[PDB]
Amino acid sequence: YVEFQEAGSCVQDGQRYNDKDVWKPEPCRICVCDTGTVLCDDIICEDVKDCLSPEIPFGECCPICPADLAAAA
Repeated sequence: YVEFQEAGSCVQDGQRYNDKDVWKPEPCRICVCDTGTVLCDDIICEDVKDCLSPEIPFGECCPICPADLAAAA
């Protein structure tokens, strides 16, 4: 109930993959069976640090603010 762990293998569309194994279902989103759990995280590409707020330009694979447009001193 409170997020329990069971079995290592991960079923992805009916495919048995390893935990340490990593599969990329989407070029904008990556998935991995970390700790036997399929943890999907957004695709964060290189960029600045301080910045302001994350924003995806039109349609990319990095829903963050890049380091080029609107840069600080």
